[PDB]
Amino acid sequence: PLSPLPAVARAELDARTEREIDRARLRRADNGFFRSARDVESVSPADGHAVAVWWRQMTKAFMFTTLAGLGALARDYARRDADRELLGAFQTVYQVIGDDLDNAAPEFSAVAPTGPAGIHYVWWDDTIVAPLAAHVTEADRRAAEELPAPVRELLAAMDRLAAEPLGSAVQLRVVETIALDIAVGFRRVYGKVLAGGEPVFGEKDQFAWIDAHIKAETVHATGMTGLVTDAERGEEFVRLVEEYAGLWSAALECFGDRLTG
Amino acid sequence: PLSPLPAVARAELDARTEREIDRARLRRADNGFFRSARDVESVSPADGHAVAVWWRQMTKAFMFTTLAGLGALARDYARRDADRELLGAFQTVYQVIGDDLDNAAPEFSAVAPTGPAGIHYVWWDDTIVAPLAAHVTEADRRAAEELPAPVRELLAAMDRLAAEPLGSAVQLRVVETIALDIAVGFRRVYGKVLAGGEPVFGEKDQFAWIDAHIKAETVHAAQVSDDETGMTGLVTDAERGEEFVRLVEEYAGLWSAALECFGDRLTG
Ligand SMILES: CC[C@H](C)[C@H](N)C(=O)O
Ligand SMILES: CC[C@H](C)[C@H](N)C(=O)O
Ligand SMILES: [Fe+2]
Ligand SMILES: [Fe+2]
Ligand SMILES: [Fe+2]
Ligand SMILES: [Fe+2]
Repeated sequence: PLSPLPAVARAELDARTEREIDRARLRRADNGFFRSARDVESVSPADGHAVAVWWRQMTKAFMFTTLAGLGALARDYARRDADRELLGAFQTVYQVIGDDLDNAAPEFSAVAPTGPAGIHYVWWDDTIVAPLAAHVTEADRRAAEELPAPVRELLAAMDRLAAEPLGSAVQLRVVETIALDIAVGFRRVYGKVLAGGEPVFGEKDQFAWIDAHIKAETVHATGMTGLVTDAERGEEFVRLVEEYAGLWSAALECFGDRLTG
Repeated sequence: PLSPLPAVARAELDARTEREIDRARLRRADNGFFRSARDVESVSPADGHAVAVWWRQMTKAFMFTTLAGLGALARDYARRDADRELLGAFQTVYQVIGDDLDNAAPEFSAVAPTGPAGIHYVWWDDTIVAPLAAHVTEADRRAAEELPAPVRELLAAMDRLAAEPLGSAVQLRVVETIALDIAVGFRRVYGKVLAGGEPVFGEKDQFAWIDAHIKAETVHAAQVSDDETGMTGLVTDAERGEEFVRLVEEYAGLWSAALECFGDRLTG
């Protein structure tokens, strides 16, 4: 009564989706955040702090709206009869959300704090934002929380995706493609923040959030297209990926702009 | 700018909740399903299959609508800033209902099938429904999926709670308290199903779903009434607390009628 598309139609949805991500210029060699993170010689505490505050809000919104999007899919499946292949892909989304919410993967539980302190936006706030905030004034702290326009547009697409039954599939499909390059970028950026000529992040353990993400993405991610049940949902999927990818690309370009200002 | 109630009003609200589950006659001694499961001497394959099909549908809806309610709470936390106490109670919801969906807890992970075969309504369907189904008629299998009225009222309340930010807290707070007694009743009832002299579930392996739940539901019941990270920890003002009690009283009642409907099918 409710099945994925045959594997041939799905494979072409995957090729259309990867071409969407190419066209959005989200690849390692294309996007201005990755290039700036390699290129800049140093990063000021104020610039690093501001990017860290933006990322905190973006990662918080990614986690909660992806879960909300799984909620929307669950409302449908409560009354329909999803077959096992659909149920397996639904499970994958649940477990991938669980990394950011509860450090389900052993790569994260080995290093993350326990309880709510380990939620990834909170863990980022405690170990990346806070030491940077020690080195910016109160004025700059308030200014950093006035999010730039491309960041607000991304957050708003995420709220729209929180209601879609395909929304958690779109978000995970784009973010898990770019997560590794984002985390490596962060490792390069925060390795270059100096205050008074000394590194703000001087101890290895201070990078634990970032090093854990780099390792989890190097190793790991029933794919996301396994949640598409017909042809016209497939069109909807590709259309939503193109939009969401574009907004991620523009948000990441704002990080690169802030590091080269 | 979003916090739980102080400890005293929270523990107060926990008392009214437990009194509503009392008044709804859901304790091991007050509900007719628990009585009848211990008291009946034998159960026919058709009656045991009917209850099994009903429970399949109820636990399917329970899982998916509690997940949907967690999504509705997540949508609100994406807009506001919840303090860490709220986020701890939120994690509990994700952890508890995540056992029905993927068997993370150790009691389930050792015995549950892997992948979608382990989703609890699927695992129930494969190991309880399907063996009973071999012993009833096609007409019996059709009739059993026409759910009784008290079961249909319960599902309709679940669908409403799927879109409430407190819905997952309501459903978990009630279902996780009575879950152990239901699993004990299932162990008694399906040990008593005879198909022409033969018991349909003779081997211990056949009770894997129920045995794991007898073990596991003791932890879950403690998880949802914990004073720091329990379900009332999701209530953020006094009026949300009243809406909570209102919704629990309703929800606990419909669970009673549906369960009493299980007992009647086993008796006369
Ligand atoms: C947007 C999510 C990224 C890739 C990472 N999972 C994090 O916790 O920030
Ligand atoms: C209603 C919940 C029960 C006790 C069990 N968790 C199940 O999967 O059916
Ligand atoms: Fe993460
Ligand atoms: Fe991730
Ligand atoms: Fe269960
Ligand atoms: Fe449970």
